[PDB]
Amino acid sequence: MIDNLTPEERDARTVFCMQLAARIRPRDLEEFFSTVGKVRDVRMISDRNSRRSKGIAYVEFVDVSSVPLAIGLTGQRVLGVPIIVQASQAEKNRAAA
RNA sequence: GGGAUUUCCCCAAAUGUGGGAAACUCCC
Repeated sequence: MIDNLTPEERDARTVFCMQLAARIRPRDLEEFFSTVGKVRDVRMISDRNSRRSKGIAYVEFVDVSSVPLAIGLTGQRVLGVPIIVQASQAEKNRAAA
């Protein structure tokens, strides 16, 4: 657990993930992120606005110490499809990868 | 004949939920 969080890193506890399947469970990302720490919850979505077509979700970790590892393994596969991880806010700074 | 898994397309074209369509494997 972080000893000195701020309302700026508080939002980083939530990462945005994309290229997810159209029906993958929120549960299937938690057992996957179990390799980068421990996760609090997941939020699947069905809005497209892009070629991923309902293929996105959000993931919230119980601690920030899981955040930098969750973004580092990015590009792994789950339930038959590749998945990406970006912090919701640093999504644009992480797009340089 | 029924049930389970993923995929693709349109408005805009990568975010907290529009709609439609396609394929494989598995179970009864």
